[PDB]
Amino acid sequence: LHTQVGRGLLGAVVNPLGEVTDKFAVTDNSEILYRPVDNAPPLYSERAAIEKPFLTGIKVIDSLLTCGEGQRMGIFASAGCGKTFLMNMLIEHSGADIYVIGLIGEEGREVTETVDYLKNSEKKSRCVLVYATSDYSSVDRCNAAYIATAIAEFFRTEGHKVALFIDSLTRYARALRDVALAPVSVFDSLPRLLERPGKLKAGGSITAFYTVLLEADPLAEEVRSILDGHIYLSRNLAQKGQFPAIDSLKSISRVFTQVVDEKHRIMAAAFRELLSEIEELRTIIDFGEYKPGENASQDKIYNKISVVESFLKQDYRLGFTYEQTMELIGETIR
Repeated sequence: LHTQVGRGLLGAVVNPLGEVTDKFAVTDNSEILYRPVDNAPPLYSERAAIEKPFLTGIKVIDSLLTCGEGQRMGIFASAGCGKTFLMNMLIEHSGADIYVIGLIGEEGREVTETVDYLKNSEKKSRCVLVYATSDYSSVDRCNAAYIATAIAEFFRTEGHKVALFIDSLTRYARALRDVALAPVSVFDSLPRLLERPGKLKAGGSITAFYTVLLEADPLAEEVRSILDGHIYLSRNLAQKGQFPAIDSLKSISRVFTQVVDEKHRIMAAAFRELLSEIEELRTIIDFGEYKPGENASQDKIYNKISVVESFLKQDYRLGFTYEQTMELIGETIR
């Protein structure tokens, strides 16, 4: 009900009891304070309107699904669509002040995969990991989300630009449903948990990414109406070699037009229509109706398939600045 916070947790691996059990980085600071894991969300008068972009360094996101500082973004995918690998990119290529990762419960060794990555990450001294594994009880798996959120909330109060990762909301809901078997329902602690991120007028911001495991869950329909948008990673795009396997046409950022300017909006609108006509031509090709020289309009969209796919794909080890992204999407568009 109370947990450790502070800069002394940077580089530490904390378990569902709030105790540091491992370290992926050692830092000068030893600041350790104590705050409750349950605290009230900011009143509407304390939240600032989302108006500044949270750049991720990922071309498809920053151009067509631009995030904002304080936004809550869902990541919907069926295992395995590289949802952990996209989060690694989001940590590695963004420019947040502090990253807080909460792994809700797994078998066990996947947690070590993340601590092994963090041990070799360039963001090691700006990261805190909270975990809960399948051995831990359903109450402990729930507390992992609140500890990760409370740790992120302290850094926001200090004025930091914080990025929070909860993986996953799916398995949090599993444990949360298990707790319900044991005015207030257990079930409705889910929306209160996701209401805490945001940019505060008197402090920093918490940009939160929640993962949802798919195989069209009822929970997916519940959470997608709560968040400020969602990123959909298509099974099919993954098997055809497109990484990140993000389907831009079924993903949205509801703060998109508040966080990008007008020439960006125009280029994104022109690119979305190009993508839609590309997908519409694919089905014509599979139907065996496409013949070169038949339709000059179809021929032009066909000759842009390669330039569009090259813009969409991205090496997981490479990040792009916003200027580079808008420069590349313009060459794809004209």
